[PDB]
Amino acid sequence: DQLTDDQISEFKEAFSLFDKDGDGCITTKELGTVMRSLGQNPTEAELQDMINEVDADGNGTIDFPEFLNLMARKMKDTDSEEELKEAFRVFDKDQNGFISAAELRHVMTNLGEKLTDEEVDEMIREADVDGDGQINYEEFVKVMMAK
Ligand SMILES: [Ca+2]
Ligand SMILES: [Ca+2]
Ligand SMILES: [Ca+2]
Ligand SMILES: [Ca+2]
Repeated sequence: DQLTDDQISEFKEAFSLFDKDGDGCITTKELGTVMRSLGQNPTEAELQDMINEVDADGNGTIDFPEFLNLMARKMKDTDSEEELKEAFRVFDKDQNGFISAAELRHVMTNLGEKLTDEEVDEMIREADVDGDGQINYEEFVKVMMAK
């Protein structure tokens, strides 16, 4: 949950981009500029929502810690997603988008968990929602959560 000093100053850097007048707070106006300057055209209403949902102190603008806390929450969500994707990739030994019984066995072994044939097949079936005999990425996420 603690950020490093370089993550904080990069985040300051990023904040700086949004903070057009450098007053240390980001307005609806400034937010709109940054987006327009990237193709997007949002309503005042939408800008107001984006600010308001970030504006923990309700003063009407986003300051550095408010920005930072958003970024840290996004980062924590990406991280978690990545972790799940990496784990799937480790299991999916032929990189085919499915974990097979054989792939689950081999990998499970190489992680110091040696399973029986029966246990391997049970673990596939538990997770195998659509009954095709192999575990796709969303089955793998589903069953990971179960816990
Ligand atoms: Ca500003
Ligand atoms: Ca604020
Ligand atoms: Ca595979
Ligand atoms: Ca399946």
